[PDB]
Amino acid sequence: HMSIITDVYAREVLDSRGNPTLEVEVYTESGAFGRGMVPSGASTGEHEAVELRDGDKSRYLGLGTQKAVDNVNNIIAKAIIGYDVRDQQAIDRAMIALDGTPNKGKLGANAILGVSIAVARAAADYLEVPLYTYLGGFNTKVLPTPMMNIINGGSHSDAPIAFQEFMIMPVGAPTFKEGLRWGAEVFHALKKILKERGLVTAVGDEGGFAPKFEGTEDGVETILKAIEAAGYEAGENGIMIGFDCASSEFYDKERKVYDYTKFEGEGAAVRTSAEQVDYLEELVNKYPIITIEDGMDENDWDGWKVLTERLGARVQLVGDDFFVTNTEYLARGIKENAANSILIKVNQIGTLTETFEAIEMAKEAGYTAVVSHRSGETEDSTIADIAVATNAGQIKTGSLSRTDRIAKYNQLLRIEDQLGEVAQYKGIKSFYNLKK
Repeated sequence: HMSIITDVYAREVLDSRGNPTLEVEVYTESGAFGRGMVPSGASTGEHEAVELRDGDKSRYLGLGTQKAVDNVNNIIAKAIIGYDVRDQQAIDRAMIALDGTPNKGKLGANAILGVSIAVARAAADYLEVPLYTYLGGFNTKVLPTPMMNIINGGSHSDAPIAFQEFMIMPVGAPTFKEGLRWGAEVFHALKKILKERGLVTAVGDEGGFAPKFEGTEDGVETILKAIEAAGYEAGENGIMIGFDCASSEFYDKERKVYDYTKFEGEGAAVRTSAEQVDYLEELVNKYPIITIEDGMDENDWDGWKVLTERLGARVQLVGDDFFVTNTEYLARGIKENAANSILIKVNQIGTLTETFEAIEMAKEAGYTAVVSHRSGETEDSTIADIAVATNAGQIKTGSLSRTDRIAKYNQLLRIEDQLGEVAQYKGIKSFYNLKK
């Protein structure tokens, strides 16, 4: 009776932006314990599982999570207490059924995920094994190649830049520990460069800069300078570059065009899907770009197909809002040859079970799974363990400042350290979707 869940308790806490979220605590009869904190996205995909907010404009601007917390304590708890802490799938399924809606809108995806994660961590604690081992079994070894959101554009930046994120990726590093150092050193060299230019070195939600660049090319060219300044190569043997275009954010839903004037000021390109592909292609041709996320709009299936046809053999194409970590959508992307990669955000779908189903479905189509943070993060580092548990090979968990990002990198350092000689780092070979 030691392994039986005796307590499931949620409380309201704050994410890395100072907005409410929640965490759940799970205890077994034996006293094994797990805590699950939930992240939150800024701009959420139209098709994401529902994150339940209170909507009370007198508390936290209506962003309270006390309703979700109540749901955990008064509904989910009664249903889950009594399960063996190790019956992850059964528990995730029970919560899905208990909610009864496809988008988890009754109990809230954040309520459900908090329990889902807390239960798993409690089970790992109960078995006295690392979380990546509990989740993945014995054959966990691959530290993920990180893509690091070093420069920001899009809505929040005031530079004339449409793309939300510009990342660097230490594909040439021998270990994760060294890749991490590479990234940090380039980050710090970038800061120095920005100061010398008289640009702002304060950071955005994910710990990167949003400097007033001349535009997209200036940003990318500035990153390459930082890379060289730090003493690294720009290419497959060193550090490569990637985008999160977040094109749904400037996709004119009515004109169904990609309106750059939105972020790059009037007189900027307005592109059709075709012209959108051409643009991305020009950039891939110009620079050492290894990956592009949401180059097309979450619902521009035709555009995705074309893009994947044109670039999918040269460049990784990651569906984020396109797939919302949902096997229903990924299964279709696969059938219709759209994208060759999926960004995995656990709170887009809401259970570890469904998250792991998405990761497995991806692998089996030859797609990479890039485990991701959200813009609103916590001190939790579960996605580091998910990345290694599944030997995913890649992770997107932020720039090299802010503990909401660094906590994941630190956890990956611990995991690499505990794995010792078994630890692997695939670098450029992470991209089995490009036959590397």
